[PDB]
Amino acid sequence: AYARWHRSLKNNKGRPYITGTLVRSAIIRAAEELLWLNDGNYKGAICCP
RNA sequence: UAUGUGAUGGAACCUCUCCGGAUAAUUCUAUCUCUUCUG
Repeated sequence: AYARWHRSLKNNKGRPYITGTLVRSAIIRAAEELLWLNDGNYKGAICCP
């Protein structure tokens, strides 16, 4: 659940980054909580579980 | 630099144990210095 470290061949150096899966999971969790608290209707955005 | 119908990692105290201690009167007398030229 943390950021990874890059390592290229040319210099054996890199920079940290965040994969999209972490953001996807966080958005899924937040949307689930929002839909639960809105009883499946948040400003006209009706949804199924 | 992921690959997608599924990530409680905020899901974990560098914590625990150990006398900066021990010994000492702010006291007091013998020289110092080497080359002199027949004596």
